[PDB]
Amino acid sequence: TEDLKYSLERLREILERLEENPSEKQIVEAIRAIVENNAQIVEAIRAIVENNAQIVENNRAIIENNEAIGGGTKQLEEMKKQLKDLKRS
Amino acid sequence: TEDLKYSLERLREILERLEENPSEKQIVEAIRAIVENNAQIVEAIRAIVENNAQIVENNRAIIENNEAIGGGTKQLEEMKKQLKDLKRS
Amino acid sequence: TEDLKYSLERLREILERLEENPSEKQIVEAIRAIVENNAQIVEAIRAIVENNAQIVENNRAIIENNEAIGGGTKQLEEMKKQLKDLKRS
Ligand SMILES: [Br-]
Ligand SMILES: [Br-]
Repeated sequence: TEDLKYSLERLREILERLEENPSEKQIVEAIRAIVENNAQIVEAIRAIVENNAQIVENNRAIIENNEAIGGGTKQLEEMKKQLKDLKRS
Repeated sequence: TEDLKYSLERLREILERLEENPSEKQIVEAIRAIVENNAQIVEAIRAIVENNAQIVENNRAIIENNEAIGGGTKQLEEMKKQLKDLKRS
Repeated sequence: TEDLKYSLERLREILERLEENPSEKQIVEAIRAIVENNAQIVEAIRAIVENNAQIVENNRAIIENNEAIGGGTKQLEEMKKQLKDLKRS
């Protein structure tokens, strides 16, 4: 992500020269720079997307823990029902 | 992400010709391609931001399961006290 | 991500003038606009990446709750074993 910020910084420096003394080779130089920055942006998006797979894994885990807690909650309610009935005995 | 990867590869080819034999219409053609690629980048960021709403949902669900586990742990300790107290009688 | 969508829309509007009557100052105008759009894209990616730290925090919390649910299940099983022993004897 720091690569991105630097890439953009180089791009602003090229644009700085271009706007002062315009030139065709500087226009092309600018476009090449833009492409390189775009290629890094795509790499970063690619990494964000692969990383975001964890959101799904966290989802499944939360859902599993929901179920486990439900089972334990029922077992404790059956245990409390066992004591209340046994204590009377 | 493949769509994004492809519009970048096209953009490399346009840039390829541009540097081989520079021209105005090629410069414009390149700028048009950059706009198209940026539009795809923006859609991808939009989808990433949309998709990332699930992180908020996960955190809330985690917080709720924390409360349930807190209640279940409290009752098990309340039950343990009951059993130990019963053993006396 | 509305700033992005507007920036891209401005960029498409400069691109219409460019393809209408090509010109050097318009080519530069377009490149400056592209740089600004990329700058916003980078900011957006930056924010997505910082936000995504919460995925790590959620993962840890889920792991913590897995351990607690495991201990609660063990304690409840040992309690069920105790009552069955007391009820018998
Ligand atoms: Br998450
Ligand atoms: Br959880």
